[PDB]
Amino acid sequence: KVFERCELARTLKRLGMDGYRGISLANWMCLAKWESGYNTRATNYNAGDRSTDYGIFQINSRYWCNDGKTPGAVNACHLSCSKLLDDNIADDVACAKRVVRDPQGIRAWVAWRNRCQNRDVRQYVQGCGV
Ligand SMILES: [Ca+2]
Repeated sequence: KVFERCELARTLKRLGMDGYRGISLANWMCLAKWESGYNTRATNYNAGDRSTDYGIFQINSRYWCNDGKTPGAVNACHLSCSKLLDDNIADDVACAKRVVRDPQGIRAWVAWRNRCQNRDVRQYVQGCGV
């Protein structure tokens, strides 16, 4: 599904993401916007290591979720990648929460560092009553 901005905002808030490990909700929204356009079905294949990024957050199959076809795969979220391609984002959220539990935090995603870090992100949540 392609979420609308405020709808995504409220669902993430509901799911406990506002301020998780000090990351505000606007930061998570900015990340989803650049990573998938808010589309739960986004995918990206990385030929270099043969991994694939999945869902709204573009979670990678070599370290996070298991897709049965990525060598070296470590499955830190203990979750099949195919669960990140559906319309319910609660597992995506649980897995993204685990990712930021590592030392890099949200800097794990290069898109966030390039398009979000240090910038004004209030546009992502303006008008959502979040
Ligand atoms: Ca899901």
